[PDB]
Amino acid sequence: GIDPFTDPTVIAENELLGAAAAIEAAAKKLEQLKPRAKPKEADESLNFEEQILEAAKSIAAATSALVKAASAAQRELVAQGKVGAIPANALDDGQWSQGLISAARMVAAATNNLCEAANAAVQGHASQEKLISSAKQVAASTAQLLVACKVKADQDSEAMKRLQAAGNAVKRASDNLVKAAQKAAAFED
Repeated sequence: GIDPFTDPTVIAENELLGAAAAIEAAAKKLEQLKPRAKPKEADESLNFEEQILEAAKSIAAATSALVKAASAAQRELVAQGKVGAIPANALDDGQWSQGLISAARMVAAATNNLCEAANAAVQGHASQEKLISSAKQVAASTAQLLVACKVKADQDSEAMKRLQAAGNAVKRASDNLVKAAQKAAAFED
């Protein structure tokens, strides 16, 4: 945090928190989404908006937990001094830091775009193509953020334990979101 050398790895932590805040804000907007649910004569199998609402939050919660876990795993390496958390060796860590940082903005954008895709779905503009495509991008981008943490960090670390599970949840939730999107689409095969 407040280190006397502004180590590049710590610089990344700040960026990860910034990304987290951005994701959690989208997650917040996700909770502000009112589904097409009214006490009227609408007995259909179309609770799509709700099935998306839950899963959007499942991603939102998992994604935010993931980026915070990345920061955690990274920070563990910083505290121990096993990553390159020294400006004099920043040539090595800086490329890991920027790699993690860029990947985080990748997951941030992907997960944010999914928020926009879900935003349409909940409100009535059901776009299975947009939703599924973005979900696969979310899962791929976000789960790859774990791959970046697999670099430098050890997998059996508890910070990584939480990290791995959170990233897995993104893929799992995105799958479910895809599955649910398929329900609101007519693909007779």
